[PDB]
Parts: sequence; structure tokens; C-alpha cells
Amino acid sequence: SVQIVYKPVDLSKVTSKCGSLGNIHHKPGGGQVEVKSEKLDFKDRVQSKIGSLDNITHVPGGGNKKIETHKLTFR
Amino acid sequence: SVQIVYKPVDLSKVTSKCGSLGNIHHKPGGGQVEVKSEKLDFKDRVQSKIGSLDNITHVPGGGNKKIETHKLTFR
Amino acid sequence: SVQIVYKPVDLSKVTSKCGSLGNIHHKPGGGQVEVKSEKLDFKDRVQSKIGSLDNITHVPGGGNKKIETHKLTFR
Amino acid sequence: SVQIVYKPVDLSKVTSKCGSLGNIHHKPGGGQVEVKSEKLDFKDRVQSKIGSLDNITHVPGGGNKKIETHKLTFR
Amino acid sequence: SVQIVYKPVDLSKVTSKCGSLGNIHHKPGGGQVEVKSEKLDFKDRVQSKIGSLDNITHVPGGGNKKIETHKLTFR
Repeated sequence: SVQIVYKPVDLSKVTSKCGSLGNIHHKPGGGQVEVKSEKLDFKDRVQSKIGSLDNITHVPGGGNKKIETHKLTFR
Repeated sequence: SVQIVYKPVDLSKVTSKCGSLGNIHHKPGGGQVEVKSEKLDFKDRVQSKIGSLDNITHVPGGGNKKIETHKLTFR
Repeated sequence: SVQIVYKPVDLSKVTSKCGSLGNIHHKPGGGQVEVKSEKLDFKDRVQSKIGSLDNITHVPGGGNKKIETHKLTFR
Repeated sequence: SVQIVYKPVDLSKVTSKCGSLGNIHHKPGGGQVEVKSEKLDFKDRVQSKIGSLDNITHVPGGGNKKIETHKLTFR
Repeated sequence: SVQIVYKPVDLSKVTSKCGSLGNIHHKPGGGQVEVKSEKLDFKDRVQSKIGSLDNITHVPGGGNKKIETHKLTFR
């Protein structure tokens, strides 16, 4: 009596073409950093970062993404 | 009596063509940073970032995205 | 009575073509960092980072991603 | 009696600065070449070139030129 | 009586700076070449070139030139 036929068909394409990719320059924190501290009181947790941190250069030739989710729930 | 026929057909395409990609310059925090502190009281948690942080250069040749979601719920 | 036929068909493609990929320059923390501290009191945990930390250059020729999830739940 | 004092002083400079140089594409003779010849008479020297010849891509980072000529003639 | 003092002084400079140089593509003679010949008479010297010949890609990092000529003639 209860017939379920789940037939998803996918013939798709995610495509990229690039003749040339390059000459990328990333220069963070060229300038001068000066931190002068006198008579500081801390009564709890301290987190400090000084300088050039967590800087990213990401250059994928493709960088193509496909996300697909299939869910069948029967109750 | 209860017949369900789930037939999604997909023949689609997400496409990019680029003849050339380049000569990208990213220069964050060229200037001078000076932090002078005198007589500071902190009675709770402190988080400090000084300089050039979390700067991103992202250059994908494609960068093409396809998101697809299929959900069948029977109750 | 309860017949479930789960037939997902996938003939898809995630593709990239790059003629050339290169000449990438990443120079974080070129500048001068000076940290001068006098008479500091800390009554709890301290975390300190000074200089050039956690800097990333990521250059994949492809960098193509496919995520697929299939879930069948019967109850 | 005849005194000649030839003192040319040169402190000059020819200078170039280029942040990035690239992504140059040179595609000569992409099309189709068809040469059909019937019943030709030549009674003297023949020179023939067919296709893609003498094509130049010249990409100097500098390409700076200085020409200097000094001539002293006494008679 | 006849005194000649030839003192050329040269402190000059020809200089180039290039941050990056690249991603150069040279594709001559991609197309199709077809040469069909029937009943040709040649009564003198023949020179023939067919296809992709004498194609140049020249990419110097510097490519800086200085030409200097000094001539003293006495008669």
C-alpha cells in the first residue's frame, strides 16, 4: 500500500576555466607597531596579540564547491 | 493506495571563463600604530589585538558554488 | 506493504582548468614591533603573542570540493 | 698655446619600479590558412612564407636604455 | 704647445626593480594550414617556409642596456 520511489537524477556540472592566474601581492603589517605600558592592573584573564597574525593568502586554481543533501524520513 | 514517485532531474551547469586573472595588491596596515597606556585598572577579562590581523586575499580562478537540498518527509 | 526504493543517481562533475598559476608574494610583519612594559600586575591567566604568527599562504592547483550527504530514517 | 680640457661629468640615473608585471597573452594566427594554387609560372626567384612567422613577445622587467657618445676631433 | 686633456667622468646608473614578472603565454600558429599546389613551373631559385617559424618569447628580469662610445682623433 505504502510505496515510496526516491529517484533523484543529477547530470550537472560546476566548471571553471582560467587562462592565467597570478601576480598576487599580500603585504600586511608593513608599518611600525609600538606598545608602551606603565602601571596596569589586571584581576582576571588576559589575552594579547601584537604584530601580524592570522593573515591569509588563498589562491585556488579552481575553488569550485558543490554541496548536496538528500534526506528521506518515514514515520 | 499511497504511491509517491520522487524524480527530480537536473542537467544544469554553473560555468565561468576568465582569459586572465591577476595583478592583485593587498596592503593592510601600512601606517604607524602607537599605543601608550598609563594607570589602567581591569577587574574582568581583557582581550586585545594590536597591528595587522585576520587580513585575507582570496583569489579563486573559479569560485563557483552549487548548493542543492532534497527532503522527503512522510508521516 | 511498506516498500522503500532509494535510488539516487549522480553523474555530475566539478572541474577546473588553469593555464598558469603563480607569482604569489605574501609578506606579513615587515615592520618593527616594540613592546615596553613597566610595573604590570596580573592576578589571573595570561596569554601573549608578539610578532608574526599563524600566517598562511594556501595555493592549490585545484581546490575543488564536493560534499554529499545521504540519510534514510525509518521508524 | 692650444690647450683643450674635455671634462664631461655625468651623475645621472635612468630608473624604473614596477610592483607587478604579468598576465600577458599573445595568440597570433589562430585562424585557418588555405592556399590553393593551379597553373602558376615563375621565371625568376620566389620567396614564400605561409602560417605564423616572426611573432615576438618581449617582456623586460626593466627595458631601460642609455646611449652616450663622446667625440673630440682636432685637426 | 698642443695639450689635450680628455677626462670624461661617469657615475651614472641604469636600474630596474620588478616585484613579480610572469604568467606570459605565447601561442603562435594555433590554426590549420593547408597548402595545395598543382602544375607549378619554377625556372629560378625557390625559398619556402610553411607552419610556425622564428617565433620568439623573450622575458628578461632586467633587460637594461648601456651603450657608451669615446673617440679622440688627432691629425
